[PDB]
Amino acid sequence: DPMHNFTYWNPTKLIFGRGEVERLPEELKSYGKNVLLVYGGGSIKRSGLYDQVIEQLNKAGVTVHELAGVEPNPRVSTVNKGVALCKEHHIDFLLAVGGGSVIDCTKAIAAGAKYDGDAWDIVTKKHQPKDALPFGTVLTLAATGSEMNSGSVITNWETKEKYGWGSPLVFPKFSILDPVNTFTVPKNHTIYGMVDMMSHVFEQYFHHVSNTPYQDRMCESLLRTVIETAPKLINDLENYELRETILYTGTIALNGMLSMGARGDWATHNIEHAVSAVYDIPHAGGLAILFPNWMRHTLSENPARMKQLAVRVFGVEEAGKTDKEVALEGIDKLSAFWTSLGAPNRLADYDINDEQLDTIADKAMANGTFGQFKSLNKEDVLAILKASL
Amino acid sequence: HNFTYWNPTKLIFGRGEVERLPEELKSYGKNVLLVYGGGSIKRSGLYDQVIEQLNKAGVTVHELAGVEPNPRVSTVNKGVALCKEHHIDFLLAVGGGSVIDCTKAIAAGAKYDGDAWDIVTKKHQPKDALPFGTVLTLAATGSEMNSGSVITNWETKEKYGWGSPLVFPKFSILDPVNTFTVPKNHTIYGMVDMMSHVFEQYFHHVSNTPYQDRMCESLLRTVIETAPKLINDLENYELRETILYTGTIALNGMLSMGARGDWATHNIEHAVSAVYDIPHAGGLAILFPNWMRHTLSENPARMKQLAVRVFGVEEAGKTDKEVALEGIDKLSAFWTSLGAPNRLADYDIDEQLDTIADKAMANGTFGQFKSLNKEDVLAILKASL
Ligand code: NI
Ligand code: NI
Repeated sequence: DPMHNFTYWNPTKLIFGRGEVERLPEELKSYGKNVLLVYGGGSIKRSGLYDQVIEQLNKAGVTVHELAGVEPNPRVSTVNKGVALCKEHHIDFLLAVGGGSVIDCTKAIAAGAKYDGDAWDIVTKKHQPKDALPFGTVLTLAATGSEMNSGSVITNWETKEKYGWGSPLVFPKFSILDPVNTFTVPKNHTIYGMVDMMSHVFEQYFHHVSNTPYQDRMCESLLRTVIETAPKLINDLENYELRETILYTGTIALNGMLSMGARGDWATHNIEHAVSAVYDIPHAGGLAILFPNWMRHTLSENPARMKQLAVRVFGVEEAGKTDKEVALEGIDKLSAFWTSLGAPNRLADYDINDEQLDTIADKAMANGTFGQFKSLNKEDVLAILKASL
Repeated sequence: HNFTYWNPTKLIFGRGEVERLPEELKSYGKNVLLVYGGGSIKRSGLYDQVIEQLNKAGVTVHELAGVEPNPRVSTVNKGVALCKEHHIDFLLAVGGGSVIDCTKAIAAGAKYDGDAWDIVTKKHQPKDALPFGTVLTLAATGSEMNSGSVITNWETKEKYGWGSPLVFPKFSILDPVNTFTVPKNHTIYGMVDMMSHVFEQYFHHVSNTPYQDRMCESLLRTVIETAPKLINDLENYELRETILYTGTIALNGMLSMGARGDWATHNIEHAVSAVYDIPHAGGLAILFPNWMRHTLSENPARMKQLAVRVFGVEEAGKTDKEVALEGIDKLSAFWTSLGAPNRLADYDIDEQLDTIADKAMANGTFGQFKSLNKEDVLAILKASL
């Protein structure tokens, strides 16, 4: 079957290399002088990046106001605070300095700053953005690829909901990616980032078989590179080369260069979002737990996709085995690989038992059946949740 | 390595997507210059489809026909004049890489009060350009999604590449059906070209590029799997689709992030085609294996990795140089198996090797994997006789 008709468009300027925070003045010159600096819980102050950014913004002659304390799984209360700061200070441009939570929050602020309503209306697709403030990023954690896409995931902590939204208007104008700026990412979140970029590859790879041989190999190649790099990096967290490789693969994993011509599945991500909506756990910690059990649950729909991963990525020999046997062996080896890094493999790792599984499944089903490789209903989610206990 | 990646082109891919022209043209002006080549788009029926879409879009169409393979700068200057004559707002390139590259030179030339050859020779750096889009009819160059252009001066016998951030296509429409009528020889050439572009980006000394290496090796493997089937089934949608898709990725910059390509074989090829006007990738098939052999000693590990990962060479009991040389033979055998030439004699080409070497050396020493001088290119040309 022909690949799906597609449109690829990604206008983000990706700036990569050591010391490239010094590109900020040149990149800021064409935009207005009122800048909102958005950042998280303080790791950029301890790494020294905060003072470097402040120095560059001073050099750029801009008036700086700040939104500090964006939380992991950024909250819409934080977004609305940022929108208010944009209104209060008549902000022209936003600079996101942090991880995916900071970038995702900044996208929601940029769109929320052109909308006279609750920013949660944008997250829930009640209002489709027609304008947005421009923004850029300095990335401090390799994981989500948000530095080079137009998507954003926001939590409503009052309603215990976590949803992804997107807009062609909230691509970053530029993103500055220096491996040195990820050196202080702790081991646990270094592991999470690698789980996340691998999971993004899986999401884009699990589609019905069609004429995507080069896309398949780009996906398999990214997985092999991360698998080769991850054990070395976790034991050598200040290694420039190892951080560089993972920073690079994190961007390609979700900038759209892998998803041309094929609809991703994204069901495991939606289930994970429901778990993090209730318990606030790290996104990719939930992915490491859930993805292998989604793969087991959906295998009968077509074992051929997982079989190809099992053979090309996970070293399974297929001689004398059915496709289902090969695929199941591969899923075990994926789960073993993540566990060998120290990633969690059961919900009990986050002190999550079965008390709220019905609530979590309901939240996953809030928009009806979902998934493109297999359509999932409440019984399916529930089965995947129970297997992940 | 430090790098900057930026590519704002909207890539529109799929069957029947020429019908996207009205929506994509809506935000631009109504004076469109349609640029195309020697008439193959009329023989395919594509010309009439485009005219129908431009009529649907309500635009005033003027035409520049007859852009030649290895587009000549005289055609560019005529195109600039047509832009001034008819107050053109937007250019639509409908053809191959020659047509798109010519259209890029017209788009920039239309904002410069002088000969566009100044732009090709980098005497004038474009400060503005007209916007343009493309409908691609041949899978080869990747010009549909980059900011580069290669223009020939047929009076001086020169062929040079130039570029500008201002001449990315606004959009490019890629329908595999529009490559169905590409004849066997140019189908072969396109696949040789895209593989060569991968080789150019792969032969560098930048240390830490493991994923780029695999993206390159993956593209080569995909083309190798597809090419023998396609040359015997030229109207197969699936096979044309794969080659159209890999052709764009091979030179849209998605493979060269963090690594400066070598590009020496291309510069030597450009000198050959400047004198003899042969197909770009016909020269590449002849030259590239001998460039690979000539530069092997600089670092046998690069070609060795290609030999093992792409060309199925078993390394047990062999030196890196032995593995690499086996890989080069298999690359050359593969291209020959498609019908690509393997010697300069295939194009009735040693009387003009000194001239070709001079033109290749016109900008001094070149090459990133190995720095080449006149003696080097002369040796590669002779090995290619
Ligand atoms: Ni994710
Ligand atoms: Ni080429």
